[PDB]
Amino acid sequence: TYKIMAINAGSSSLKFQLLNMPQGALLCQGLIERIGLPEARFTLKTSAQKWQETLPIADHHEAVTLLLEALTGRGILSSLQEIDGVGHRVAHGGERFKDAALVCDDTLREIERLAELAPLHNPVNALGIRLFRQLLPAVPAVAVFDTAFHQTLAPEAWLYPLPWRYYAELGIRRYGFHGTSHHYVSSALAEKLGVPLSALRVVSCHLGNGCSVCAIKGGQSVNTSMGFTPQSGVMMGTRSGDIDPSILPWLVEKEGKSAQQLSQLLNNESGLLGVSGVSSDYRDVEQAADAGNERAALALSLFAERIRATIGSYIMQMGGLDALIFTGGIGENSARARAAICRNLHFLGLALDDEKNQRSATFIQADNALVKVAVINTNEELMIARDVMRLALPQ
Amino acid sequence: YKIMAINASSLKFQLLNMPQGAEAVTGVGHRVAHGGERFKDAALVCTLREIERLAELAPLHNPVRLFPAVAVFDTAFHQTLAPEAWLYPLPWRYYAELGIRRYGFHGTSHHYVSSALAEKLGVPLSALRVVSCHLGNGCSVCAIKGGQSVNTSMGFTPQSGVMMGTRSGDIDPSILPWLVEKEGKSAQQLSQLLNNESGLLGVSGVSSDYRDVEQAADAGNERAALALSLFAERIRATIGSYIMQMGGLDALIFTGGIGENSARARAAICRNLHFLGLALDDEKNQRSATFIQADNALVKVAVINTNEELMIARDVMRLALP
Ligand SMILES: Nc1ncnc2c1ncn2[C@@H]1O[C@H](COP(=O)(O)OP(=O)(O)NP(=O)(O)O)[C@@H](O)[C@H]1O
Ligand SMILES: Nc1ncnc2c1ncn2[C@@H]1O[C@H](COP(=O)(O)OP(=O)(O)NP(=O)(O)O)[C@@H](O)[C@H]1O
Repeated sequence: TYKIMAINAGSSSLKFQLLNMPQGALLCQGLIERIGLPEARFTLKTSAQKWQETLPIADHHEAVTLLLEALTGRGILSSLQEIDGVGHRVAHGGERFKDAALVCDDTLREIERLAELAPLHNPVNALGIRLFRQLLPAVPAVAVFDTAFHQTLAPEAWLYPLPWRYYAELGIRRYGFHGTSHHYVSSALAEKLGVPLSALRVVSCHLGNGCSVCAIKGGQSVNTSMGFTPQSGVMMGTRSGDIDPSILPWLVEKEGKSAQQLSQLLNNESGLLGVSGVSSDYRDVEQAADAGNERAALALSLFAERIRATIGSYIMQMGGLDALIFTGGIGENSARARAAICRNLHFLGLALDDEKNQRSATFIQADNALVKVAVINTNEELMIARDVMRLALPQ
Repeated sequence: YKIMAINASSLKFQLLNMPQGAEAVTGVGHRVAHGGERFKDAALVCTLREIERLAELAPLHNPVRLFPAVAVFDTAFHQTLAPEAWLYPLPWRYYAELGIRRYGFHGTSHHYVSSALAEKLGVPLSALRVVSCHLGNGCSVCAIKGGQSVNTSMGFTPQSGVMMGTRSGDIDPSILPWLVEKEGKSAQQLSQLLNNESGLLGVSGVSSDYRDVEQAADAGNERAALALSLFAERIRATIGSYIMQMGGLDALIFTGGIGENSARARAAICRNLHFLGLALDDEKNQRSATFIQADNALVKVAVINTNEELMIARDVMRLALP
């Protein structure tokens, strides 16, 4: 048994999980938020207890110190030397990183190098790596990149139809994200079916606050809906996904919107929130819709249609479909969303069993369906801990 | 019996005897680029100053009286789209206050070729689930179910959807703010990027013309080869969306300068579609026969020459000489 810590550092936050491996049992989890701001709060939960404290937390350096002190001060660990490894979520690995990587000092520089491509995320992700190496010098660390799973896309899937130099010189191409999630659920599906992933054509829908769809054929990602950044693809909580690109120059001429305002339009005011006028939260929009808000109902319907259109593209590209996976906050819990997405797919041999779908059973396809339809809880931290075991503790 | 079809730094004309269909101009039917939301069909002209009110949305084409007449709108066929197909997931007010939504174009072409397909098969068009591919310098796909357009790939303007001669089609919208921030692009520079510099031209760096790109790829140019693959993938991804939406497919139509003539393009688009019952017959595809599916195929695949002028004439004949 090994004790592996999975870390996810944000602009103002620090999420962590401590796992018992290789079984994957959750020892503790928690969140430090509002770092460097007032209302800074530290929440820490075990299997059995919860602790919560509002207190000043200056920077991420102070956030990490409080985490480590609490692990022993709450009796979770007898000592910090019991930690066998740390995995860190990194937003963007560009083309450099095709897999999770052992953290030496010029994987950190490489991650810093890519900062240009994930400005709000990669710098702080690297800061986390730095702090833990400083405060946990003897513990090996692994970086797990949200883009790495998608590096098997072929050129005709990642090249945008712009002038060649926009890729050759500026790096503009599809990257895709949620890589760690799509990887985790597709491998989990294969173990539940008792067949290897290489035998199945799989479409994976990660539907949360951010949403993306991924086509997995022969064990490899061959397409995915997010692109150059996590804004694009299907409709999301506050992100519009794909729209007519010519709308943007129109809006600049018309409303004088800056680049920062265009990006805020696309990332923070669109999606469920922008269409419903109600909320970014699926449950809130659905509640409003059943009370007769027609914009809210339209929002939910458009949400399902955008996902259907993307699934349809990927089934075409693979030449058929053997399994469809739902995951994320919406995909795991909304029988209604899943039903709307899966309706009228007899041309694929795909239909749902209503009773199974209503209780979110693992498999929800109908008795005579040719396509397996799975509801799988995603567990990205578990997937990170397994990357730590694989690359830092190879025995 | 004597119908003229007008399309106006140009002025193209055509006069046909119906119904067999056999200043600068020193019944008639007039091509109009954008009909917005108020024209669901061709319209006897009288309409003219609401046409010009729509110049806001088609400034380069609509404004361009000199000449019974009927206006035919390239957007009109697509006004049967439901809101899930035309509403972008932007803040509501961008549709409700500024009219931003999908309109779609090539409506006359898609309408003409889909009706021609049904006539050749001897069934009502509403009996079929059809995907229509207008592939020329401009490119677009249209899904016709129950005899009505239910989706189409061009959006707010003819710039978007699939990859074309010089137009990019759809791309990650986040690229644009990034290009402004990192290269200071102006709103008009963005437009000519998306409209004039991309597509087959931009990727290949050889030509906007499919044939030119084709020749350069067979001589070993690798950007050219990649441009032709991407071109095909964009169309396939869109066809796949519309098959999903319609719940299946009865027929696939190819038209326009590329679709009517390029066996290569059609073969690459139809590759590995046995899960649909769609496969091509090499011999028929090679000579662009009217039907090119294999004889075991369940999906019909047709090559139909689009005839927008003759479709326009049938519209004035219907609404001006009933
Ligand atoms: N029982 C439920 N029924 C419907 N929607 C739910 C339910 N539980 C949660 N959600 C929605 O799921 C979404 C939350 O997704 P979640 O996967 O938890 O996002 P996240 O953890 O912030 N990161 P990400 O998944 O990448 O967006 C929100 O829209 C919630 O309203
Ligand atoms: N025999 C051919 N083989 C392949 N491509 C062809 C052939 N003949 C014409 N083309 C293509 O036809 C394209 C333009 O087709 P065409 O339908 O005439 O466009 P258009 O007349 O300008 N109007 P539009 O339909 O909007 O594109 C050119 O880019 C050529 O690549």
